[PDB]
Amino acid sequence: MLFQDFTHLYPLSKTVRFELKPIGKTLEHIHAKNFLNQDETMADMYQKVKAILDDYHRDFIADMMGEVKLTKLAEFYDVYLKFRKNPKDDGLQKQLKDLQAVLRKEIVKPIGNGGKYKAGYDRLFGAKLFKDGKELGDLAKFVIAQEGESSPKLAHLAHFEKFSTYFTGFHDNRKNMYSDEDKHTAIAYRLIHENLPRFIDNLQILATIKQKHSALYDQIINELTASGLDVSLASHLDGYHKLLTQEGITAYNTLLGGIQGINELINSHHNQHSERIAKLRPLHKQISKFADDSEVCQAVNEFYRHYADVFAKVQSLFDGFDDYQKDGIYVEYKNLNELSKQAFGDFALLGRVLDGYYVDVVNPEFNASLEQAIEHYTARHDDESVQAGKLGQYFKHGLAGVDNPIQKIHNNHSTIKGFLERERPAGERALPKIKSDKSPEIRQLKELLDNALNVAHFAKLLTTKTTLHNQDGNFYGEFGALYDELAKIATLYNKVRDYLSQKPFSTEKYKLNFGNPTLLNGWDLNKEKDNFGVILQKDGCYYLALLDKAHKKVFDNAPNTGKSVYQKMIYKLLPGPNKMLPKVFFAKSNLDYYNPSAELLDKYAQGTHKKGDNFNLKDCHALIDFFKAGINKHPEWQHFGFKFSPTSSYQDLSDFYREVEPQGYQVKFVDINADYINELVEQGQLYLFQIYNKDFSPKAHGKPNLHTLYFKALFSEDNLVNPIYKLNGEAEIFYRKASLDMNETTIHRAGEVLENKNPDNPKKRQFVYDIIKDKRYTQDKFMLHVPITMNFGVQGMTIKEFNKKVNQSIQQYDEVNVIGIDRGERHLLYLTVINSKGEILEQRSLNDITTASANGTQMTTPYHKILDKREIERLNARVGWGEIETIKELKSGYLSHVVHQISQLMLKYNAIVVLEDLNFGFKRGCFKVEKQIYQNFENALIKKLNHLVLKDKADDEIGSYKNALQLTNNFTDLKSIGKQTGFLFYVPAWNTSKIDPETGFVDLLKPRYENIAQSQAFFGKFDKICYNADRGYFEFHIDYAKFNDKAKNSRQIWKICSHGDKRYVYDKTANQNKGATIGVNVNDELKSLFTRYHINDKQPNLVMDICQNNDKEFHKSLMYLLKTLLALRYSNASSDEDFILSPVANDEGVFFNSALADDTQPQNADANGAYHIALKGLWLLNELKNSDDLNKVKLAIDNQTWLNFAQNR
RNA sequence: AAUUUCUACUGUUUGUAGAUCUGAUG
Repeated sequence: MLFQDFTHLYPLSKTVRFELKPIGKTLEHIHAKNFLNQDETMADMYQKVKAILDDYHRDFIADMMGEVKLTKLAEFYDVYLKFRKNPKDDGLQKQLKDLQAVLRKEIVKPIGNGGKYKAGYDRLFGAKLFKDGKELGDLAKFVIAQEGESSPKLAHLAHFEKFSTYFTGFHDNRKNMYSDEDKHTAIAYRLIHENLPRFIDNLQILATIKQKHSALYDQIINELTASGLDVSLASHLDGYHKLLTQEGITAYNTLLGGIQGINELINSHHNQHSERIAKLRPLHKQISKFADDSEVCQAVNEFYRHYADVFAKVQSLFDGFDDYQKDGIYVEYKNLNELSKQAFGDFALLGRVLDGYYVDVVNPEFNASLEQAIEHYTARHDDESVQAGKLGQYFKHGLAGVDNPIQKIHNNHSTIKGFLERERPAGERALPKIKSDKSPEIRQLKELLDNALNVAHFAKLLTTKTTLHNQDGNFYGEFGALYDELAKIATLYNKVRDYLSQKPFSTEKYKLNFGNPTLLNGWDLNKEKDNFGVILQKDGCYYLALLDKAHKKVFDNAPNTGKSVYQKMIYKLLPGPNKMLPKVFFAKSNLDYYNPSAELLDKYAQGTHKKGDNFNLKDCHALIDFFKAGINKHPEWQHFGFKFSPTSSYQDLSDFYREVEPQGYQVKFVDINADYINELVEQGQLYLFQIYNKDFSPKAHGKPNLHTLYFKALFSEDNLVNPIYKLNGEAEIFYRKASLDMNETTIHRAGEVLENKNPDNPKKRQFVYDIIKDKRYTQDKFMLHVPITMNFGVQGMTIKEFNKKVNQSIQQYDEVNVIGIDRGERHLLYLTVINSKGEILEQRSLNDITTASANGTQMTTPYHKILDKREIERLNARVGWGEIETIKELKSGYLSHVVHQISQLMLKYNAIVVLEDLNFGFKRGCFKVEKQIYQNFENALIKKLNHLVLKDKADDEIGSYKNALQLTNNFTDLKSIGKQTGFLFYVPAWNTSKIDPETGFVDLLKPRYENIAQSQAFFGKFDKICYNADRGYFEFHIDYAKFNDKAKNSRQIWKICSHGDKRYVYDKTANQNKGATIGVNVNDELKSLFTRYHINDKQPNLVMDICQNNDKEFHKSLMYLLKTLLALRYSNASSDEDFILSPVANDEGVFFNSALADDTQPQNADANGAYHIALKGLWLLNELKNSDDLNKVKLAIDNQTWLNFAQNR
């Protein structure tokens, strides 16, 4: 009842796609006229015309450049040098970014408003690229493309004259090349941001004539290049617009690349013969399928082998890495963690080290902050090959982390460069096609390309997109041409990923236009002779009938009487009622019988927003009754059932256009005799298809498909009254040829017995008929992609409401329940439903999902046992690479079931679903569901609750297809998902997983041993450490005011006590190499090392007696036994057992063990991660209940506000 | 191991339960 008035709010369109079975002998008539082959060869020539148009774009780029005349190069020379203050970095980089913008305005200037090249362009719009003026190519590329009427060309361009609209999606991609914006696809990006910083960099190394000792030998470069390849194109700043074209850049890179070039001259005369000069970097040139097996075997025979790509250059360069200065070698912040994982330790060592030696210059005193911001993002990147830290306070002492780029290529070059022993099984035998096997001798080919991306990552640590002054130009000068060659492995490896991990079928379908350019662009109308397509009904099914070019006059005089007749749709429609009504406003005396000078001029200046800043009645009165009486005059919009409201009732012009939006769309059904229709389909005058999906079959008996329930709702008898759904124009009829053979796929024959895949079901069924795998792809079939529109006739909109409608409905409703969904470490997903008081209603894992209700039987499928079977499927080394996508295909398909489970949970409890915030709660551990996968779940949960209908519900209930729920905001804003989308809420997932859910206890202090000089000061901040002889456990009193990481919340005092058994988390060493989870017994181990190290513990208290012992293992193991106690979640080797045990007790005095017992409390450690998510949503409910003005309520959660709320509840 | 298409299937002897966009190189 919370979602009662949330039906029919905003309109959203969708596309419903079916098959088309050819009814009658119409497939033979289609094969007679050669429609399929015509559209097949046309979609074959589409690639060639696209390549011709790409060549035309290339020629247009080369003709457009050379007319720019940019004159800010000296100002960029002054401003850009000297690389603009990287310690300062704010206030001058902004003005440099403005200078880059005012420079890249000139690249898009000489065509827009310039008029040399005519701002409409006449050719980017694909309407008049074909058939204007009877020929257009006298100025255009056809004088190149003529070749005296070339036989491969011209004929291939003859098809795309009437069908010019195939390029309406292709021109959208080419429209981004000439963009003013700084998106990196543009032309002006690669000239001003790519090439221009590299041009000033390449010049300034060469402009050191008298700064270095190059005053003498500069001329002997210029005398040898006086024969050819003049350096004067590359030695002056004003000679940059010489090479704005593509033909200028290639002449420039011929000089720098060589073949004799300037790079080899300075290496032979100055380097080879203490100090070695740098090398210059070549500029960037400015603007596949891989289907056959012959291509990718010939591709990886020479495009990646030792002919083209050279790993001998990274060999000798990284062998002498120690000789170059490690001050000038730079490391970006993005690759700190990947550097620290591949070598020199763990994923968080260099983040610990860099912040460890930069936080000594900041002192948090006043505690708004203004110091913890500027210290963080600025100094975090050292940008040198680091000295591995001093760490003289004994922070995990180890050897150097700087000799590792030396050592990676020097790591037994047989092993680490494995291409040498993977060059023996090679060859290109004569082969058209082969089918992929699980393990042929191609596993060595993917492991050849496995080390390919590893070398690409080994050089990716020095990404360093600088633009920095003192960087080592000797190292980076060779590394600039080397890494840009080496960065094209990721594109090659992703394509052999796509080919070798293929399905046996193919999904390539070409659009059939039936010789008609405007086929199905509008439905049944006066203009049904243009669009050829009518819809028929035979009281069980819906038929798509297509006209013919010969006989377009069959349905003008059709028999209306008969038994068992086909109905025919009418579909009269007015498109754009606020747009088409001023398309009748412009008439001389056609509709303007009474054209007043008052009303016409008041429509011009005062037509926008109903008046020119006024709200009057009289001009709003004279406009409607002109339009109302104007509708009745012309015969086009006449005979419409326009039941208009009077002018006195409504004065808003938005209300008048709201009344003609439902009444503008009328669908009727007059019938036509069947034996008239059936007798002409066998002649060939009209084609009959049947719109067919699997629930239109006669054998079907289950619940119907979801999108079929929309298409059956298009032509219901309750769509005579005000329509909710709407049939849209511009449909399309695809055709998919046979991509599979019968004998190729494994089939199950007649009388064969089959075993059930799921571990629960043991039964076996006989199946007397044959079952063919991929029966859809065995035989070729048509398609039809019908677009529909829901809530047509409603005018409302998106987030302009500021979610006032959702928030107001929550406050008037009483006793709302909260739903929290979070990831699990041992569960796939976990759910917990919480009332307003804060107690669990139900808590159930999503490992097992039971919605499978065929006819009252429920089938529970284990998705955890399937993922166990998928994980061993990926374990096999000698196998293909495509089993990693089968798990991603499953997780994309598993979450589609989960979206159903939540939408039935929301209806049962009138609940609110609260998910984690991926923007600032994304820092998480390892999980069974990834982070890029979980965004697809959080996106598909929005698109479902846009138009939520329940299939089993009757049509009277709220939630059927008649009354569809509109629970979330419209998905036009798909990127910005912040803190609210309708009923969905988004809370930060930090500090939710490990909290004692009874008392709200989180470990705010972190016991970590760094130095024993201040480990004495750590234990001295404890209030009282004693031993309870009567109770039986130790007593670590604390006070969070004395420690650091100060917390504003309540309960600054605590009482850490010991227990019976704490199954310790995985902590292992090379020697410890074991099952790696060694469970500890803390309370007797605290009785240990006290009698061992000769310290009495009977005296209350014994907090200062810890501080007089410096055994170096007493203070170290007291950290190990306190890190066990303060960690709250515990995971053992037994995978079924995962739990939470808390040190601190309640007010009553019992401790929380999640295993014993489960009384309306979180069952395990995965339930607690979902219980504290829904507690964060309970606080967002308590803000709305405490909001007297709901306009600007901020639902954000501070970290101390949640801690103060969780433990004072 | 059957589907407009995806996922899990066997879920009355040519099928069952969810989900499903639309246009398109990284």
